[PDB]
Amino acid sequence: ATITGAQIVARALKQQGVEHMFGIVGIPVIPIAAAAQREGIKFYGFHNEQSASYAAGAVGYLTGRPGVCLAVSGPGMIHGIAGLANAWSNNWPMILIGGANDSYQNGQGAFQEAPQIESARPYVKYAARPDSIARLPFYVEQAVRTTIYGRPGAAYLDLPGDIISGSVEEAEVTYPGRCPEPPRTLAPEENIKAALAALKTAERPLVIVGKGAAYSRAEDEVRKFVETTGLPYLASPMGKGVIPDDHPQSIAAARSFALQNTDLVVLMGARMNWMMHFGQPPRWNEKVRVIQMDISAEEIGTNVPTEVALVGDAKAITAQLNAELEKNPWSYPSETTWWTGLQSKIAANAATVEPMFNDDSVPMGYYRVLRDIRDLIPKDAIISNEGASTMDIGRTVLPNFFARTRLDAATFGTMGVGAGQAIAAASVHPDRKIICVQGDSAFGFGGMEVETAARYGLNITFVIINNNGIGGGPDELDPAHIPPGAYTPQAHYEKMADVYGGKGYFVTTPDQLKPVLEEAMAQPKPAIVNIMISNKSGRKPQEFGWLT
Amino acid sequence: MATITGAQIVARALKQQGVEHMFGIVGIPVIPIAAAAQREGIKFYGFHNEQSASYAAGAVGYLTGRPGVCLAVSGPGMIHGIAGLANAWSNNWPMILIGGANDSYQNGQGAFQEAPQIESARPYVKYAARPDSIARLPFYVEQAVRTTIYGRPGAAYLDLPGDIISGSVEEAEVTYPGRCPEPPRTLAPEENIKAALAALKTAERPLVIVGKGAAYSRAEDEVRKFVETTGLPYLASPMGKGVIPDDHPQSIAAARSFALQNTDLVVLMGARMNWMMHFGQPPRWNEKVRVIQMDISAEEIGTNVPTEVALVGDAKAITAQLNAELEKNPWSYPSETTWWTGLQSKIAANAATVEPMFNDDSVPMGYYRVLRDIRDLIPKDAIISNEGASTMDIGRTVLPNFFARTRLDAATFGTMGVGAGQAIAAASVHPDRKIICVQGDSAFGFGGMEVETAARYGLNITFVIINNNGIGGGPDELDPAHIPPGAYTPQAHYEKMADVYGGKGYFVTTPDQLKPVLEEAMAQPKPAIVNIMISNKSGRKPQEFGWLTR
Amino acid sequence: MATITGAQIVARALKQQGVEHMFGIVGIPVIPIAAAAQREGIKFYGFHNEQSASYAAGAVGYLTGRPGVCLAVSGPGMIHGIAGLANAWSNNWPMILIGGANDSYQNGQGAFQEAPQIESARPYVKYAARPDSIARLPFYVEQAVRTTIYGRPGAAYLDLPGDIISGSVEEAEVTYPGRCPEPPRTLAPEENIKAALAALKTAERPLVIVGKGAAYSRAEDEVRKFVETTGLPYLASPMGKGVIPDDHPQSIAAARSFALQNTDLVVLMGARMNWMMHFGQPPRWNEKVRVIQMDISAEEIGTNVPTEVALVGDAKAITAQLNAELEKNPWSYPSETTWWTGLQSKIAANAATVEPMFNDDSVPMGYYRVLRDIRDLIPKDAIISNEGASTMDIGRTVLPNFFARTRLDAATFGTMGVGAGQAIAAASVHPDRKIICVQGDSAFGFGGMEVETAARYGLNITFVIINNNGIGGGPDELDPAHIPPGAYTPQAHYEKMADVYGGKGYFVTTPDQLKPVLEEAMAQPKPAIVNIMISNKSGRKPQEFGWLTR
Ligand SMILES: Nc1ncnc2c1ncn2[C@@H]1O[C@H](COP(=O)(O)OP(=O)(O)O)[C@@H](O)[C@H]1O
Ligand SMILES: Nc1ncnc2c1ncn2[C@@H]1O[C@H](COP(=O)(O)OP(=O)(O)O)[C@@H](O)[C@H]1O
Ligand SMILES: Nc1ncnc2c1ncn2[C@@H]1O[C@H](COP(=O)(O)OP(=O)(O)O)[C@@H](O)[C@H]1O
Ligand SMILES: Cc1ncc(C[n+]2csc(CCOP(=O)(O)OP(=O)(O)O)c2C)c(N)n1
Ligand SMILES: Cc1ncc(C[n+]2csc(CCOP(=O)(O)OP(=O)(O)O)c2C)c(N)n1
Ligand SMILES: Cc1ncc(C[n+]2csc(CCOP(=O)(O)OP(=O)(O)O)c2C)c(N)n1
Ligand SMILES: [Ca+2]
Ligand SMILES: [Ca+2]
Ligand SMILES: [Ca+2]
Repeated sequence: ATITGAQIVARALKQQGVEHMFGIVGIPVIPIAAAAQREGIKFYGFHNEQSASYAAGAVGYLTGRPGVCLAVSGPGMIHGIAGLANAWSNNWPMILIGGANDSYQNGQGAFQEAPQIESARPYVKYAARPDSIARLPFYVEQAVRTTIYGRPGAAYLDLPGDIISGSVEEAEVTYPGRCPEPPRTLAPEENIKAALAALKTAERPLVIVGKGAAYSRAEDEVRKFVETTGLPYLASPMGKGVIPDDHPQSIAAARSFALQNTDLVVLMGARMNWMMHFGQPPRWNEKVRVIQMDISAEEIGTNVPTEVALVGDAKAITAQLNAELEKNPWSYPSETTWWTGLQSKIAANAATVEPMFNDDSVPMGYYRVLRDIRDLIPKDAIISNEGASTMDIGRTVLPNFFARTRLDAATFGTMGVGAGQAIAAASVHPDRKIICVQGDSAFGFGGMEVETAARYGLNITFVIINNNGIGGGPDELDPAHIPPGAYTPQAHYEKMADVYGGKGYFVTTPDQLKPVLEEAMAQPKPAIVNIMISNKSGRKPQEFGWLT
Repeated sequence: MATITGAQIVARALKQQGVEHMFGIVGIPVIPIAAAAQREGIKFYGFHNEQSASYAAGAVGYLTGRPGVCLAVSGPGMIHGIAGLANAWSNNWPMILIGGANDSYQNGQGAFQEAPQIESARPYVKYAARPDSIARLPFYVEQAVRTTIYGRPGAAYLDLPGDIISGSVEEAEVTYPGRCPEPPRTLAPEENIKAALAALKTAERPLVIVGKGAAYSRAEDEVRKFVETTGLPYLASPMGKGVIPDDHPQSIAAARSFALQNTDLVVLMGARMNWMMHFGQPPRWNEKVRVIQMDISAEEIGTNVPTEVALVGDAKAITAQLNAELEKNPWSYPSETTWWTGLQSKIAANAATVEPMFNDDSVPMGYYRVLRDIRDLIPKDAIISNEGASTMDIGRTVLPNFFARTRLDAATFGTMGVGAGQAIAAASVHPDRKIICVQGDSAFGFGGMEVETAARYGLNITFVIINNNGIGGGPDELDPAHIPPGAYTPQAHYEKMADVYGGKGYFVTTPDQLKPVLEEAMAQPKPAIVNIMISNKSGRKPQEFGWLTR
Repeated sequence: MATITGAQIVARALKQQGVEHMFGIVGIPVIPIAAAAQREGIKFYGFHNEQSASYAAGAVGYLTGRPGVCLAVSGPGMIHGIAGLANAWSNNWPMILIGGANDSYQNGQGAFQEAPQIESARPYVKYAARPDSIARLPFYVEQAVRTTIYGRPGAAYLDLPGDIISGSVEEAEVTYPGRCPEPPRTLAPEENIKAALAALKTAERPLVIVGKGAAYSRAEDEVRKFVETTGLPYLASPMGKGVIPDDHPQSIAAARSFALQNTDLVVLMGARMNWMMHFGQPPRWNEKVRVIQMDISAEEIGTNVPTEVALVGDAKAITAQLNAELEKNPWSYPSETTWWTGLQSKIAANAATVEPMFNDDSVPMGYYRVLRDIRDLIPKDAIISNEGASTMDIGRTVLPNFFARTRLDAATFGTMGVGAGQAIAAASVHPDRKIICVQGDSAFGFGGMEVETAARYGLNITFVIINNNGIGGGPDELDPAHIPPGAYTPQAHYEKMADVYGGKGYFVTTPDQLKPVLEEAMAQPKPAIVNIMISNKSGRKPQEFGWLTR
């Protein structure tokens, strides 16, 4: 009895916990997608490997197991490099399976012959071309384990066409057991005590909850830590939901004031990178003290020195903090000038955005549109929010009540992930509603994938906030001097719903928002809501821009 | 106010980060770097080839837990140093290669020694960076140092253009980070600690393997207490020798092939299941062997063979967890089992086989007769640089180590060319110790010129060459039309190289010369070279399996 | 029928492709490759370090127009050989590095010397490939050879796993390509030939520069006929020396800085406007200089300075076009111009400055006094391996070359470590010639062990060391607490290294020793080593500009 290399890899992937595969078929990976379906792996055929590679990385973040992207040789694999880099930037587990020309045709100028290993090298923790068919399960298990052990990351498997279509005896093939979950590593006890001792000396302490705690499934231990200590906390863009965004101790409406004045910050799975302004002045105080919790030891002390390094798993380390807090109880006083200054800043920004929510001007503004979107999103729904102002204002206006329920451009600030991450969320959570909120430019990067979501019957609603271009476009286009960031004025993107027989809606006035969004979200097929806004609407004014 | 050059900034930053030694060769454009380093108190060693200097930097990283620094000129100087980057990459040792580069405003012009040096170092480094400006040089130095010692230790590369080295900025606009502290010693979950000890109590033929990862973690005291308390048989890796003294009664080194082939549960303390351990696979292991793996690299867990209990973290801290759990729940392996009896029987058989080889006075001499006098005259706390094939492999079993991190060999990469460089690195780290360099005649040739480097800097090194006329032996006379590829000049008098620097060189052929020559040579104020001729038929003890599993 | 191993296939394919020499060091897994190569008639040279062996392979490529082959073991052996790949990359010389690799079925296991060797060689090679199967080995060998010599010549790398080397296939399923013929000598458009000659007739101060690209193209006869017919002044690049005999009356080598600074039109015959020619930019050139560029690489045209007439193609064929067009439309530069007068005046001034330096009998001696006796005793057709800084730069101007491709120096990459390797390469290519190796004391240390390699293979090489106690000089006594970074042991007796292989070593300090020592040394049946001490204050002739433009 024989078995093909495609049937070996599909059986090895399924045994290693792979349940979702995204990509596009063709020479030579056609039998791999067929064998994947026979093993129970759900395969999603995309319209471009770029979006499919982004969807695989989102699965790794949502599940702790690598999403798999399948691509053909040459240009197909290169399109999927975008997913490798995005998973590399966010430390997400992901595997790109790229076909390759037959091994005995190397050097001949074979069909789509390309240096695919060296192309994937800068963004992968692991890259391998399996030497033989019988050893395929070795490479599948080693790639899966490398993506999820240590600091999570991406891997690339280079499959020549003759390894895929060739056959061996089943008795030759050894299959490793399913890769167990890695051990949740602890921090030394003297560091746990030093972290709590430093918190007792702080006058203006602050907790920052990043998506590292979300990936670590640490939402329970993190909330118990914040509530026991009574510390004010700031959630990162994709860290919101780990603690419900309606929590009384959130200081999200005073973000700039909190970062600028805190004297001790606890980074719970969050990097002091561009998203946190490198922890440097003027966005921070020059003498801010840092307690850093991260599984990557190399990340400790980046840009600003770390006083207490907590290297290890976020859930296990936070469990250490809560256990020591039970032995020596401590909590931050609820009546301090730090709290008074924080709440005073929260009330000032609350009154600033209050009239924006109730502004019925036409063309509409961001806050008026997102208010009706916010009030219709189910509490357990997954939010795919992409764009510039559409994503930034949606970050503050759209709350998350559970961890790992927001997917945005993330660390790499990538446009082109919206529809793919929405499809990834739908595959992981088939019992939930997926709300995709994109800017008009962000929608164009992968707009064809709305047919992909409809083809597989995914419960996704596509909302487009349109201001006629990248950060806005004019109402009329001078055909001689077209602004480089502008698109066709009032482009009817909702008409793309007619491609697959869905319902598209065009919205310009505030009275349409609530009935259109409610009706579109109840459609059996994915609906597209195209909402026009003024090219002059913007976020709440700030002392500092987000790009330091 | 006052200004400062990039070279002086780099030297000051390196000194703040704990760098005391710098090995390399000067030239355009890194001359002021070595000058400023000596001005700061950093001892610079001028080698004869950057290849040997880069190997020395990686050995300093293993011996100290702090990155050894190699300084190389642009182009071919940095490329010569990639060998050391790759060797530190293979052994997970901390080191920094500081390579000069052509002036940035001359890129694309065909500048002097213009080369893609970042991309050349990329496959073997955890961190490669060209500092963008002179003022941010301390940022890159601290980031490189921290990346080499945090997490799984490894190599890094700093690409310094000439204008960044020779240019100047005001001192007021330069910020120096604090000295990078040692990384936290990571613990394993207490459930895994109990699971590892509970698995040991189910094993009928358990085995402990002590690797050089436990040596790098400075975990010798915890590793010894663990093996003594449990009473378990233990095997030392080639550079794991010394963590527990090699004369320990629980060592089964003389029954290595038997222990690996019959153990049912092995505890890997800082050692990989790579080519050295035959991938943990049959026929060298049992196909159902259970593994307790202790490693700082989570990605290493489960390689080749599955791991039953994973102990991810620092060896010293995790071994302290095992010892603490043993004091709470005592247990020890019995001293009277059939496992001990089979191990002791195999030890006595291999001891009887090699016993007459130690006393064979035949000329040309054999490995065991020569290594016997080296073993018995070496200071008990000396540091051994052992390199070659049979010279290193037989020297591994014959020459014992009683302290951790006192043996330096070809290591995981099996590299020829590290012998003299690692001996120089050991001397620079331990100036109060005697360094013994035991190389085969071929391995000595890879970096033989560096004997003058050791003499120039007054290092307490004694060079011993075990010469069989080539790579694994060569004939006594050479056919000019049929010279074997691995042969050298018969009776090559390498000891005459001691006359280059005014040292003494010895030529040994008969056993009556061994003891008086080695005694006088080791007492010389200059590095002596003892060229000992051996038979080209001499080889190691016969084994059922070769060391290279394939 | 009969079977054949991959090693025997590689050796047979290399022999068919014209490979006669193979330099390197054997070991796992490339032992049968060197054995099969010797079985085929390929002469194998066992070096002491692959670094020097890889430099030797590139020198063979320059001397023959056919790729020199370097054989290296897996891991660190191949990484040592990257230095030669980079040197061939910098000089556009054909060479192949054949590096072994671990067994393919052991990838990912931590196999012996497992390393990303393709990616390590990538930045410096035109072609890197791991043969997919044993039967297709001749395909990869011919493709590698052809890629090294077709187009702009360069380096290539072949990654051979151990199982591909030791495995066997039937001979019937192996196809061997024909011997790769020499590439066609490409012509320039006849409109560009006329445009180049018409531009020459408008120049008031024209200059011809002969580079080693014209030497590689075997274009010496056409280049000499071109310069003689036109009567133009010509300057020879460092390794362009010998294309036209250096005693030619039209050479303006003694007025180099004046010629470059005042020429209004230059003809580049196989020479780049890189760091050697100071990028063709002021202050070393006039900002309005016109350029006629002759190069096989179209991408090189117009680098740094614009090219008025582009002559893309083979130097020999294009120079033959210029000579053919000159016979059809005769022209020559007049022998009586102010340009000639200024050049001749500058030559006589520099000759008068260095004339007493040649005759200075002061002790410690100077460069010019020592190089005078080397120049006057060298055989007129000898091949010179000159390496170092001042030793190489002054030796470039003092030691003349009368035949093309008879000087081998640090070349474009300015590499230290090529001296002995290139001397061995020259001897292997020209066994009927005397090879003279003139190195500084520092450059000798980079590959000093290879003197035994030259002696073991009976090569007619004489090693001369110009010793000033370090890199650019060192003190007479060393302060143990303040050793300069570029200093070595004072009065280091490197000549004692000749006693390693039974040769004769000489120590020279006074001028009365120069002539009798050099005469006796060059007549020795074994490679002699002449260690000549010079003053640490001796330097080259004073110049207005330094050689390093920055
Ligand atoms: N299981 C885990 N436990 C702890 N930290 C983790 C874990 N997984 C990833 N991390 C770390 O969390 C950090 C996330 O940083 P970042 O993505 O910048 O957060 P955010 O963007 O939400 O601020 C990464 O540095 C990563 O090393
Ligand atoms: N501080 C540390 N604590 C625990 N393990 C470590 C530490 N530093 C390195 N290691 C691990 O030790 C292992 C050493 O394995 P190896 O070099 O194969 O040892 P040997 O060659 O002696 O068998 C590496 O895999 C490395 O991840
Ligand atoms: N057969 C050939 N015909 C013409 N030009 C060639 C040939 N082979 C190589 N070249 C060119 O000659 C040039 C040599 O330049 P370079 O090495 O800088 O010479 P030098 O160092 O002597 O100035 C290279 O740019 C190369 O492209
Ligand atoms: C791959 C990629 N290409 C380009 C960009 C730059 N970029 C950031 S936001 C954006 C589009 C902004 O327009 P839109 O999404 O419609 O948002 P809004 O106008 O509401 O801000 C672009 C092109 C990017 N981040 N990623
Ligand atoms: C950089 C490098 N080049 C080549 C080799 C191959 N190699 C392994 S051992 C050895 C030399 C063996 O001879 P010697 O050191 O004299 O020891 P002996 O076995 O003869 O005692 C060589 C060249 C290597 N391991 N590393
Ligand atoms: C591979 C490499 N390492 C280092 C250098 C830097 N370098 C240039 S010349 C030189 C040695 C100069 O001394 P020596 O050869 O003795 O000549 P001298 O100038 O003293 O006559 C060195 C180390 C280099 N060019 N290449
Ligand atoms: Ca927009
Ligand atoms: Ca030997
Ligand atoms: Ca010198």
